[PDB]
Amino acid sequence: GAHWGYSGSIGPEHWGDLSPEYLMCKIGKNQSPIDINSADAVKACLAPVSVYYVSDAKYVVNNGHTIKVVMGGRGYVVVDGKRFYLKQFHFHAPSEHTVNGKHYPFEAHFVHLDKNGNITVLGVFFKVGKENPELEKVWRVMPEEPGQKRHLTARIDPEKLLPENRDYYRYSGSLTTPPCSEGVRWIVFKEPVEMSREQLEKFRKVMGFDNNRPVQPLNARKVMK
Amino acid sequence: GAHWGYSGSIGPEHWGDLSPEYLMCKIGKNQSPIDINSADAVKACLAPVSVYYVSDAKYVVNNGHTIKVVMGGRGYVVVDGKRFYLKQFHFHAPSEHTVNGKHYPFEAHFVHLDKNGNITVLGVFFKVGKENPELEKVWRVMPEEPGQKRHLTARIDPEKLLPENRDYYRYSGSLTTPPCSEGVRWIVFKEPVEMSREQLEKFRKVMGFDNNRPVQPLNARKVMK
Amino acid sequence: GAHWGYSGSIGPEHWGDLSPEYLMCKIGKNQSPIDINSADAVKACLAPVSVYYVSDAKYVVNNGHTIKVVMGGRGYVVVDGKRFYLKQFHFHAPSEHTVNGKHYPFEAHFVHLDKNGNITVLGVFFKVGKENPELEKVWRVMPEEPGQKRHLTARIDPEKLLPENRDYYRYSGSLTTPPCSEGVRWIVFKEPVEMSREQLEKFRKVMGFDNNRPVQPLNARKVMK
Amino acid sequence: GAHWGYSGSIGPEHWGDLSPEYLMCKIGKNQSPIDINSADAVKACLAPVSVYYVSDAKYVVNNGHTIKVVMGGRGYVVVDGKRFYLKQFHFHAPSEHTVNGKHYPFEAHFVHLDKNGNITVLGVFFKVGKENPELEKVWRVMPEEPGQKRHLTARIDPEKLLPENRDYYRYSGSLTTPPCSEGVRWIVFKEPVEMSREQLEKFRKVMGFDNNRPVQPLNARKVMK
Ligand SMILES: [Cl-]
Ligand SMILES: [Cl-]
Ligand SMILES: [Cl-]
Ligand SMILES: [Cl-]
Ligand SMILES: [Zn+2]
Ligand SMILES: [Zn+2]
Ligand SMILES: [Zn+2]
Ligand SMILES: [Zn+2]
Repeated sequence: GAHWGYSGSIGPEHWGDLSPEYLMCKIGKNQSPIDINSADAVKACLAPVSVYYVSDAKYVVNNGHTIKVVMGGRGYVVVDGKRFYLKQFHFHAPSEHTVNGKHYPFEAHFVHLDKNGNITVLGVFFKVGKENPELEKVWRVMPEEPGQKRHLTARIDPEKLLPENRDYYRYSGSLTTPPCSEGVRWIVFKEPVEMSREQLEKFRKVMGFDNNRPVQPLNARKVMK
Repeated sequence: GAHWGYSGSIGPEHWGDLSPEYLMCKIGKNQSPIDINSADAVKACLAPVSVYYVSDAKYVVNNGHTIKVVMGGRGYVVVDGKRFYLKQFHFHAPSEHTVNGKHYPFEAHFVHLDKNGNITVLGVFFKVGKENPELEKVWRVMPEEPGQKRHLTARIDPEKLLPENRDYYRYSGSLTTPPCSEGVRWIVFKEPVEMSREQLEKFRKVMGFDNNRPVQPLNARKVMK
Repeated sequence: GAHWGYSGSIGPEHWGDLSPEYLMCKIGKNQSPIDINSADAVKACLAPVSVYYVSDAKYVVNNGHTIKVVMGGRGYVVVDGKRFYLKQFHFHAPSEHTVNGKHYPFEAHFVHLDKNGNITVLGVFFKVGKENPELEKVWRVMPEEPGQKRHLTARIDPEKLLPENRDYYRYSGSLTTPPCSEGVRWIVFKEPVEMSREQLEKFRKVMGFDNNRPVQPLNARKVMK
Repeated sequence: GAHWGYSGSIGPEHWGDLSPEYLMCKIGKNQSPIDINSADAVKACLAPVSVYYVSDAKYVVNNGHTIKVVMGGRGYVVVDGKRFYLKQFHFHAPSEHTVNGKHYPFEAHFVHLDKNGNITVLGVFFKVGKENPELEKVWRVMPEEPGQKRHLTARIDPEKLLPENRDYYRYSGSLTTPPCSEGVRWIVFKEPVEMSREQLEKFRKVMGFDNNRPVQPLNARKVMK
């Protein structure tokens, strides 16, 4: 595609103009992320989302837009009675989703594809508190420059990054980075996980800028809770 | 825009190719109508949709695609705490939405726009049974040829066309005719209304072809029930 | 206990004074049956009630109060993660429970006890329609005298008496006959099943009288739907 | 009635035998308080409980069992479309209700009666934190002897003791003190409010003992959340 970023002429408000592939960024009515609030959410009988992850990390990469751990694709979650395989997880500071108009300092996205290429993203909010042992396995080898990949020595257990309480918000949205494709199932856990001040600072300094897309209009959607 | 229809080179499967304005018909992942079934629906605490219609019909038109009653825009429903004003209502045979993979013989759409142009459509299924007195007010002056408009003499009470039980399915979808714009709130009443064999036959003969868009993939969406 | 019936000083309105063990039947605040209506019901995320019945019927008995099929106690239903074993099932005409104040012609009750003696009743409504083959297995050998037991010449499959759709109403209730004991789990299925008019007529004649207790005050309860 | 307390032959475990009017306190199947946990709670479309209190406090009383503020009965809450009038409110340390088996340091009860004598209690949990100004209005004039009543020198606004978020748990329950009467509507608010450690300490010292009844068997009930 074409070069995109978070500020200036290539920032989020301009993404739809940068490449024909990115049209959804501007024409889409079901875009992500969103604000999750009292007026837009509705109590619903949402199925438990069961997690069956494995330790098949390949590497960690700094791609200039995030820090991402690329997985082998063997582990999966179950959504809508189907297996969605974990391909990668990556991070944003501050959070992309907001709750009652407020950001969390950090948000992790676990990106899954089913047999037919349909996408489900699990979102986990982080608050500052105790050091996160699982996050540290990745952080201790975080690539400091864009384009760098590092082989991970410790075994990665992505399940340990999820909250203990697995209650979630669900809505139909989009990828939050170009091409901002729609038909994406979002599963955003209600309970935040903790990370240390130091862990958050390390990520923010390595990135050097906020890498969150602004929240998008809910339009016709309800968020299920 | 450009000429579209329900068969041949201008049929629904081709709409997205007929005009630049119609791109959503083919790129959209949140399209209407849909099948409403057990696997795609979820029990939700949906707000009552209150109806405050008035008798401000202007005329009935056969536009070659449907029979439509154009309203003045004074009456409204309340959805998401906002007034959506009734602009027009019109009809499809067989139904556009299906339930458990099955059509109803007929479906009415009541099209509403809020202050900012956002669209809400209320859908009402009809089954064959007793003659519908309210429908007859329109049917007795139904324009038989495309492009014809008739002034309505009887006072139209669109509320009398809704089911007595106002429980509904809700989802985020699209217009079912070009340009198939998304961000449309759908409110599809669960209980069907009755019309006579004769009323259904009259509509179908005047139209001369089935004017339903095929059901579209649910993709990331849940239907709320 | 004591003695009881459906008319006069032994009818439902009097049961409560006929014994100190027939107490709850006046001091009780959680009695059955009830009217199930819009005002008293709340949409709730009710777990599916799974049914695992076996053909262990022992005998069919006319005990003067109903026509009853006594089971071996091996089949069971799962409610609140616990197994409740089918001890017996029996019949009422007209229905004991009402929906929106209206009776069904006929109601079947399936009575279950867990390991610790706790009771669950499943209720099934019947409407007049096509002859019920499973019911006919019992009808063709229906006993006619208070105290008379008869042997079943056919294999009884009680699950075949249940509706195909297993959605249900639930509340904390009572036995509908003295000692009108409380703490009964009630699972009343929404979809009625069909029996012949001839089938209904036979039960009503053999019974000779209406064997349904009038509906009881809901009090502090909600019905879950 | 009779006589009761929180230790020995007058403690909660014995109340049930101390009078024939203290009966339900052993034969009852619907008692309070209860543990509110994942297994016993079901997501449900609960109506908002609207609160319309007025400042009609008459006196604060130490009746040996609690510290109680008696109200004129003019303020009310709306439950099931009916008005339930605030007669009195009072306090427990530690909390009577538990959430997932864990006590809060403190619980407030607000006791309401409708026109026909039916009871609703609203429950509010307190955690240790910043000093509670509304609570302090009552504390600064707290009476210290069983039977002692004192006059309030400040205007009492009981609604200021409620959490800002009014989401709640609901069940069909009992009084938590003899005659432990059933058919009580329980509305227990989810969000706790803050009091000072000094505030908690005073109540605990003035009381001298734990005045919370142990949690009771859920039986056939579900808690709605
Ligand atoms: Cl779901
Ligand atoms: Cl809603
Ligand atoms: Cl349940
Ligand atoms: Cl409610
Ligand atoms: Zn992301
Ligand atoms: Zn239409
Ligand atoms: Zn029965
Ligand atoms: Zn209390």
